[PDB]
Amino acid sequence: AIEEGKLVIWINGDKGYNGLAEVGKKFEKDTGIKVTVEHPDKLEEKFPQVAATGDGPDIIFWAHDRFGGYAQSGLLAEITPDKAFQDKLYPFTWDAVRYNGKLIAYPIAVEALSLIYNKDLLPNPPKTWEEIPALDKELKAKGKSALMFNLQEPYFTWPLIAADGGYAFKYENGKYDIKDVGVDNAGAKAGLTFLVDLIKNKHMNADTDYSIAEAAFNKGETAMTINGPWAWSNIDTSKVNYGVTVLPTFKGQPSKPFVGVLSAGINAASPNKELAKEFLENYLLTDEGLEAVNKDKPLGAVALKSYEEELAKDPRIAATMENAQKGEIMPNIPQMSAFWYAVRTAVINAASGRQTVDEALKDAQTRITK
Ligand SMILES: OC[C@@H](O)[C@@H](O[C@H]1O[C@H](CO)[C@@H](O[C@H]2O[C@H](CO)[C@@H](O[C@H]3O[C@H](CO)[C@@H](O)[C@H](O)[C@H]3O)[C@H](O)[C@H]2O)[C@H](O)[C@H]1O)[C@H](O)[C@@H](O)CO
Repeated sequence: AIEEGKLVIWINGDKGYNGLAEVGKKFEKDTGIKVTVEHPDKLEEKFPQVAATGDGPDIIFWAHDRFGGYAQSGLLAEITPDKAFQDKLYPFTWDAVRYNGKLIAYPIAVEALSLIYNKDLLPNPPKTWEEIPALDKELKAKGKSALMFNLQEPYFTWPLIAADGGYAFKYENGKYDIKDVGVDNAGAKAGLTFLVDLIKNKHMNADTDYSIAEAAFNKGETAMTINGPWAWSNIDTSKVNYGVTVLPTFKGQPSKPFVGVLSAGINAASPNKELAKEFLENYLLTDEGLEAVNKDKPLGAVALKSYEEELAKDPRIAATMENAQKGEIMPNIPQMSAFWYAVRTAVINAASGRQTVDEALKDAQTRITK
């Protein structure tokens, strides 16, 4: 059983736990309640194990996608923020923490892919994907490529495929319809074809992956790449002068990147749910609370409007939120895994030529709706 009278918080080792402990200090200073921050190894696997026996931390931080599984097992308490607090966060972030019609966690941060570009090579990046082929021809004239990004993970290629109509699961009033999948439709077809054509026309290579693209951009060999806030620190050290902007549109429609929302759930077995709510709502989700964590390790964009408005002074973060609002929250249902694997295969096969675009998407679709 969990100890009453204090708060134990679990957050991953790559997050700003030292910064979070700073908020815990303020909480104890005001309430006299001690807050302990821990970052155990493989905590995403450990949590469901210990929470299943009625133990574990009072609060757990992790990408919202993982919370769907936890909520299915009844590991998370339904939260009770009032309307006043709900208005404080962007609407789409609340959708990311809803399972079976119930709010099961508090949104903290927001992450999505953006277009990263070299200001010296391309001071005026393209607003459309259609402009890229011509830009590549001009840049190649001087030994540089227009764009290089990870083509091995569907997470990176989907923004393009979704632009004109592709989608994983239709999200209606309440939840996701596992029977309405949009991988084998006109929009996805047009998007994947554009991607495959970039390859066949030599504007991109089917084998380009994360590390290949990262080094190419960091060495000034390619003018653009597509990546998230987590990659910025590994560019800053290269000195290259880069900018971060909205993803290019396709067929006049904005690219739609998936969105990940770092969230904080409350253990269903915690005898400290009220303390957890007080801490999360009135200490962490405030300008001062998020600043403490962010100052330690950047959160990227955040769910709290007031602080996001301040953070947006950084064009990289403003761009992150802009793309996020045009994208879609990653579905938190079990079937999303089937989606990732089926689509990963479709893109790889279509790009290598093993399958035609139509065959690739048809097979992915038929598999996902099983
Ligand atoms: O390159 C490092 C990345 O892991 C960083 O994470 C960021 O990018 C990944 C995409 O690579 C993104 O993950 C999301 O999309 C992938 C699908 O591309 C999902 O993976 C599932 O499908 C895979 C098959 O394609 C399969 O191998 C996995 O096991 C499946 O889980 C993820 O589930 C989904 O979350 C991250 O969201 C994004 O943050 C890196 O980890 C940073 O987060 C931290 O440096």
